[PDB]
Amino acid sequence: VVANYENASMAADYIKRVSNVLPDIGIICGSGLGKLIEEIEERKVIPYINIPNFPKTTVAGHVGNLVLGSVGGRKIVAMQGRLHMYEGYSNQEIALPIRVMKLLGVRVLLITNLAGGINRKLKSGDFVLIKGHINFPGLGLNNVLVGPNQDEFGPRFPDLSNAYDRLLQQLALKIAQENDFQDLVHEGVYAFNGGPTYESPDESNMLLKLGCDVVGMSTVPEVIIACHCGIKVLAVSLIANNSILDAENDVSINHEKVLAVAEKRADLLQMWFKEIITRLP
Amino acid sequence: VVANYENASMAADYIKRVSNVLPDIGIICGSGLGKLIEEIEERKVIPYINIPNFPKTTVAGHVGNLVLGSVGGRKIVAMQGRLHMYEGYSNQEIALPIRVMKLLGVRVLLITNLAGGINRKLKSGDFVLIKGHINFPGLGLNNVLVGPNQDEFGPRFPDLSNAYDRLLQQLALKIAQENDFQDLVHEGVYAFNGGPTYESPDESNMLLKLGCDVVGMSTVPEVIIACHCGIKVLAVSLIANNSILDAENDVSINHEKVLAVAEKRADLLQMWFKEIITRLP
Amino acid sequence: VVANYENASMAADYIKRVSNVLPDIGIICGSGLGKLIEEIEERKVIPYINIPNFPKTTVAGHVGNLVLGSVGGRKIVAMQGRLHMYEGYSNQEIALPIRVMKLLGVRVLLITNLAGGINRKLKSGDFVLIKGHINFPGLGLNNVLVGPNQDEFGPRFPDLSNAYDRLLQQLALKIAQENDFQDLVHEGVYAFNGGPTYESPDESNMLLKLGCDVVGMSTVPEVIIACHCGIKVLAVSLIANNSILDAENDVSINHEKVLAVAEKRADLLQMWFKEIITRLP
Repeated sequence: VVANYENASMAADYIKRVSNVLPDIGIICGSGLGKLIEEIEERKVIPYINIPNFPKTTVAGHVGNLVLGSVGGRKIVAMQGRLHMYEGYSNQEIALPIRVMKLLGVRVLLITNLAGGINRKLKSGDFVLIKGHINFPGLGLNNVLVGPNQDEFGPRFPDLSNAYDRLLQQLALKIAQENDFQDLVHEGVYAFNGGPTYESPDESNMLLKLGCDVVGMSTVPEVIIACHCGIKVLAVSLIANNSILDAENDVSINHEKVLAVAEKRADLLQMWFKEIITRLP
Repeated sequence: VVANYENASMAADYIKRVSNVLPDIGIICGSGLGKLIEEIEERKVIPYINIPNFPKTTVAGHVGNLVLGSVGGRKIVAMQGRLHMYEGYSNQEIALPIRVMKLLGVRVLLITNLAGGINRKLKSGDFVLIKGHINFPGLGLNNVLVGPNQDEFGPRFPDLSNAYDRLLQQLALKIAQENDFQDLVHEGVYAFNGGPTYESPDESNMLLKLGCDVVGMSTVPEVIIACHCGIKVLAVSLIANNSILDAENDVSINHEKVLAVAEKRADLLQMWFKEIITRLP
Repeated sequence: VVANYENASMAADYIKRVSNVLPDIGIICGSGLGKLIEEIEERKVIPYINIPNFPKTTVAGHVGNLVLGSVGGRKIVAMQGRLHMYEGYSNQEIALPIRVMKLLGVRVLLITNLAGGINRKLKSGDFVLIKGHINFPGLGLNNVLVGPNQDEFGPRFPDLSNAYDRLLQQLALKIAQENDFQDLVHEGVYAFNGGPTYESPDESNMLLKLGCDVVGMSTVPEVIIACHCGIKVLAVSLIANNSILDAENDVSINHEKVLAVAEKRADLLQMWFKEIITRLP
């Protein structure tokens, strides 16, 4: 199934009939960082498997719902269970839910992820406002836009220089200052490691040489599809560990340690993003 | 359809019957840089769609012809509408037209493209003689030769150290000097960005650190197929912008600005390449 | 055919019936470096084509056998004819023979390859104990683990920081010292070039900047599948040439020169690895 205008329209038609909500904000939440979705008001939960043309997700299993409703007086749509390219999903499967968001009316997309720190100023539990990226799959002929262009959504050759909206970064920081946790908030350049293996110690050292501040396995595909079709983006990484320190000390990382950092910061990130949604222009 | 000896031979048989031209020079021209093809003498235009085993190009659309005839007394074959890997074409689809050129008798392939400048000496409207490359798809398991080797055309493990013929670079420069536009002509290393998104500002900064002089989304696949089967190559980039300056000043690039630079230099590039063809040993 | 638990089990059942050998050591030998396999005692040769669910290898041709028997009193299984990803094999085809080794009882995997030198201390004929890697396909969404996770074998997100066992490196060096050829033995970081073209001169220069000591087209996929399922690894590169010196002097590399270096060191590498196998804890 191609992520074209006709197919995205069929999915949006189904959703509109079921939910009655017309959202102008979309959210995609990182693993362990999804509690805000359970607090959406007057909500409607729609399993992916019920939506025409949505990608099949049963091989990987686990949760996969679209959730619509209200947060802070604003109308939103959330992806509960996000699709990652290291699972083997195609470019078309990743893109279609974002293009459905566009047809539903979404103008702003807020994204969180879990990442490794490369910059020596970054500690476990810090947040990074993403200001730019280094897309190793894209340089290497695995960009999410490889294929025919879908002209109704955007141009053949997108410019990504303003993919991460500057005013949304400023608003996120302002709210951190109001609540006295600005000491946790940095900005930086995100390296996309296709995954699913964590960056090796020598890959971490390479990324330091190349000007990367953080590294992770998600987010850049969604950012590119959003930018292509004119949706503004705020993306925030939660730092689980510093990969450069771990390489110097011969210390391992694993998914259990990552999820424990997510639990440690989940409630603060929930409160922060509720207020960002409330305050969006 | 595999780019093997039998399939390429069937396409060459059809072409020979229709054109009567036996070329020893091939040309592939960048977007907006194709006017020379309309000036081929006593020419024959053959739509791709009519040639046995040529790749299907109707999803992307636009022009796609092989053109045979004479330029400056020399017999040539041109691709009018080139195939780019960011459109989703496979390794086999890219390779077959070049291997058909080989079977038709081509010994020299001349290529132009549009590119971004990384080296700080490069300005919009400059030309770069390509002397080597950094192939990010090739390092990342998307080399155009991934697959079975077609032994009739070349070896399993090609050496690319002399892929860009030194004497052809010298001839191109000599002609620029004769016409007093040598101040526009540089040499440099080409980085292949698979595309179709322009390099991000932070990817540009990375490419500067890594010794790249220019960046673009084409050319390296064709160069590798040509070198594999013993065809000499001259490749010239037209610089549309300097990506490093644009990153420092927060200035965007887009396809409209690129095509306007092509129009500005099209007639000079036409004259230059007509004389290169005339003067080839 | 997916490299899952059921399919690997069917292949292991066939092998056990035919060979009666229960190995705890596996070996994969580089091109020209396979003579040890012909000296396995009381051996059993099993063509891949006869084993249920083994990948089809007839397009590439050449030898492809599993060989079981005894070396130095130890029970081993060898791959005679290894699968390389530049031939077009999928992730699933590469992984299944290693997962069969696991089900047969393999706890240690010994690997050799032919490689290019990047570090200026490396000469033709030197050996490099691999201590870490830079996986360009993995960064670029062509990691051997892209796809569904096979949970019975290992975790969704592996840590590769101890993929190259430190005590096995120490044992290999100790044996070199006992036989007075330690002057040939280095340690270093391996860059995976997907291939099949040799690294270009400008790619070599880039790899020097990025902290790579050697470059080659194999090994990292097998290491990752082994680490995922808890198999310890020793990997040794034979240096055929120094790519950085060749770039400064404009000297070519080719497969004939590579195989001649293999022949020059084959008997010493055979003796070394026979003793490593004998001495494994």
